[PDB]
Amino acid sequence: TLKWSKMNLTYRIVNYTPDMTHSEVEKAFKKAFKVWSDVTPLNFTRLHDGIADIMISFGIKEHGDFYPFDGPSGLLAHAFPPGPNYGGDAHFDDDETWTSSSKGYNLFLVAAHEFGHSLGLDHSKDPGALMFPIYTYTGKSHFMLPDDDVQGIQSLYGPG
Ligand SMILES: CNC(=O)[C@@H](NC(=O)c1ccc(-c2ccc(CSc3nc4c(c(=O)[nH]3)CCC4)cc2)o1)C(C)C
Ligand SMILES: [Ca+2]
Ligand SMILES: [Ca+2]
Ligand SMILES: [Ca+2]
Ligand SMILES: [Zn+2]
Ligand SMILES: [Zn+2]
Repeated sequence: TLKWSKMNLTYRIVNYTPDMTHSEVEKAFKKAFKVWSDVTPLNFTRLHDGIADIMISFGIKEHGDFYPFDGPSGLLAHAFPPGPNYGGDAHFDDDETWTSSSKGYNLFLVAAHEFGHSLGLDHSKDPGALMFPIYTYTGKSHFMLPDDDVQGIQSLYGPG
C-alpha cells in the first residue's frame, strides 16, 4: 500500500443504508474524516456527482469486488488502499444494523477505521487503537484518536 500524493481528497456517498437517515449518514462520515484531518494536513470534500477519490457504498453478500460480505456480524466493512479508481473506496455491510449509538454497529467508528485504510493505514496490534481489527464500543463521551493511530497517520502525512 502507498500513500496519497495529494492532501486534498474527495468522497461521495453513492448510496445509503436505510438504518439511518441520509443526514445521519452524512454527519457520521463527516465526523470520521475529521478524525484524520484534525491530525494531518489532509482535507476532505464531499461530492454529489462524478467519481471522487473515495467512493462510499453499502453492500451485502457479493457486491462486485468478489470479497463478499457475510451477513449479520462477522465482517463489518472493508476498504482499499490509496490509488486510482477502486483505491480509497469503502464498502459497508448493510446486513449490519447501523446506528448513531450502540443499537447495532456504530457507523462513525467503523467509518473512521475504514477511512484509515483508505489513507494507507494497516491494522494495528495495539488493542486500544482505532485501527485494531476487532470492533468495540467503549461508549466514551468525546472521541479521542489513540496515540498509535496518530503516529501511524502522521508517519505518512505529518501533522497540522
Ligand atoms: C464484529 N466483527 C468484528 O469485530 C470483525 N471486524 C471487522 O469486520 C471490522 C471492520 C472494521 C472493524 C473495526 C475494528 C475496530 C474499530 C475501532 S472501534 C473503537 N475504537 C476506538 C474507540 C472505541 O470506542 N471504539 C475509542 C478510541 C478508538 C472500528 C472498526 O472491524 C472481527 C471479528 C474481524
Ligand atoms: Ca477511489
Ligand atoms: Ca457482516
Ligand atoms: Ca442494515
Ligand atoms: Zn467490497
Ligand atoms: Zn480494518
